[PDB]
Formats: sequence, C-alpha cells, structure tokens
Amino acid sequence: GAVVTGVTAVA
Amino acid sequence: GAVVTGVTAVA
Amino acid sequence: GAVVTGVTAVA
Amino acid sequence: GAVVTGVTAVA
Amino acid sequence: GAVVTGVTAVA
Amino acid sequence: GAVVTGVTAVA
Amino acid sequence: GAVVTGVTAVA
Amino acid sequence: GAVVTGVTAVA
Amino acid sequence: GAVVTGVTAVA
Amino acid sequence: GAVVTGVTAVA
Repeated sequence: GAVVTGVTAVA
Repeated sequence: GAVVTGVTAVA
Repeated sequence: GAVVTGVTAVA
Repeated sequence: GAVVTGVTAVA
Repeated sequence: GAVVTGVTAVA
Repeated sequence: GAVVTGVTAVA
Repeated sequence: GAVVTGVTAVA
Repeated sequence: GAVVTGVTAVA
Repeated sequence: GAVVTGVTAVA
Repeated sequence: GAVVTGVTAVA
C-alpha cells in the first residue's frame, strides 16, 4: 500500500 | 520566535 | 514565542 | 508563550 | 503562557 | 482495522 | 488496515 | 494498507 | 526568527 | 505501492 513519513523541525 | 507547521497525509 | 502545528491524516 | 496544536485522524 | 490542543480521531 | 495515536505536548 | 501516528511538540 | 507518520517539533 | 513548513503527501 | 518521505528542518 503506502508508507508516508513527514518530519518538520527546529532542533 | 518560531512558526513551525507540518502536514503528513494520504487524501 | 512559538506557534507549532502538526496534522497527520488519512482522509 | 506557546501555541501547540496537533491533529491525528482517519476521517 | 501556553495554549495546547490535541485531537485524535476516527470519524 | 485502525491504530491511531496522537501526542500534543509542551514538556 | 491503517496505522496513523502524529506527534506535535515543544520539548 | 497505509502507515502514515508525522512529527512537528521545536526541540 | 524562523518560519519552517513541511508537507509530505499522497493525494 | 508508494514510499514517500519528507524532511524540512533548521538544525
């Protein structure tokens, strides 16, 4: 099917 | 300061 | 300061 | 200060 | 101060 | 079926 | 089915 | 099916 | 400061 | 199917 990964960061 | 926005989707 | 918004969805 | 909003959904 | 809002749903 | 997990935090 | 995980944080 | 993961952060 | 926006999607 | 990964960051 589908594997959707999102990361938005200020580290 | 900081404005951090993240969207992860299967629409 | 900080405004952090996250959305994770299957619509 | 801080405004943190999170949404996780299957709609 | 702080405004923290979380929503987890299957609608 | 479905496994939906949401975490919103200021730690 | 579906495995949806969301994390929104200020740590 | 689907595996959707989202991370929004200020660490 | 900083304005960080991320979008990850299968539409 | 599909494997979609997105990273947006200020580290």
